[PDB]
Amino acid sequence: REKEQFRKLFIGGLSFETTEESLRNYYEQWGKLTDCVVMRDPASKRSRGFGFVTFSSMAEVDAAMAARPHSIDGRVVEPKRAVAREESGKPGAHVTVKKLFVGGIKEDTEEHHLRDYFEEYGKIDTIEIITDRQSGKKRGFGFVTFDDHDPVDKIVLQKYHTINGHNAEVRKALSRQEM
Amino acid sequence: REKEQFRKLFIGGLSFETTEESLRNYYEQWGKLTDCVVMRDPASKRSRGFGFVTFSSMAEVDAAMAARPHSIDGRVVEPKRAVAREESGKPGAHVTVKKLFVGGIKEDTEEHHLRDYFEEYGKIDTIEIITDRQSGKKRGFGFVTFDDHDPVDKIVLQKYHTINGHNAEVRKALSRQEM
DNA sequence: TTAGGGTTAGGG
DNA sequence: TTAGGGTTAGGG
Repeated sequence: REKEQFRKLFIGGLSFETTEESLRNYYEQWGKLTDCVVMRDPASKRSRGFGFVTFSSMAEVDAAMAARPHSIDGRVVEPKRAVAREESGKPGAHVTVKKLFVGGIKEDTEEHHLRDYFEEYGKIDTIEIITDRQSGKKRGFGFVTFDDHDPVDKIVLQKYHTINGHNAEVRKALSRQEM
Repeated sequence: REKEQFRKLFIGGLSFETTEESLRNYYEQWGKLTDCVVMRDPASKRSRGFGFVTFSSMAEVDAAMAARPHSIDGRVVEPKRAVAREESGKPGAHVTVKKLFVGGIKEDTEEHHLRDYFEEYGKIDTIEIITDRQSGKKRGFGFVTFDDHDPVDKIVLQKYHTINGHNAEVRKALSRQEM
């Protein structure tokens, strides 16, 4: 079994009335939780408006995310795969995006190669293989845009992927302003 | 005089036809350049669509920025105070925003203290001193929003500022998702 | 060398 | 202790 970090969801935008009890009761519909916490101001004990749930298996996490949208105590919340504390301070660590950078694919990787690899993770809206506008050559990287952020979030938990005969690398796609 | 880094403008969105010669001819309207470069791909020599100019003094940089918008070889460009290479990899290093975070101002700093200190850098739109919503207590930081990004860019070239008798710290303002 | 995009972070 | 905002990044 994977360690808890890979079975854990960040639950954003909680109603300030939601409690560990009501958060647990909601996410238990997809399986047993090994942890559940609503984060609170230590001084006032007021809710900070988010928390975490940790399922007993990866399959349970996926089932919960497959059943979005989630409404708890009368507010629609935003569950996300938990980004590890060690990523704090990295550009884009907590940005939610639908686009993935793929590097290391050299000059023989075409759009369909990326599609064949990534389509099992989720619905793909577009793929871009970057080329040099003057030489025409492939530049050895591309982007995959999904219809939802969750495939990106899951994919980037594994940095290195074997694609089209290459040791490729994935990164969450960041705009110029974010990089 | 100041080091070149503080006399330097990043010029974003260049026409791909702009050359060092045409970039220089444009910016020399405001003073003599000690440096001018159009950045290119090392393999193909295609323009990357940006460059730098460095003026002989800080006053000349200010004069150029006071004369925006700038159009060069038929394209409107975006000049920006240059962000040092050493900032690469920090969240928000290259963000362009009108809003400034001000920390370290404790519980006795009011809007007018920030207005009095910052108004010399440019036109101020709004000032917010942040308080705890329930208690009303000042939380020791605030935000200054200007009508343009350039005052922010200039201000954050100096991290530490004395404000209302405090050692304060300034940061470009980021959304929570970017931190 | 593996950060685009007509979206804009560094050569010498 | 110095990251807001009904704006959502961690305590045990």
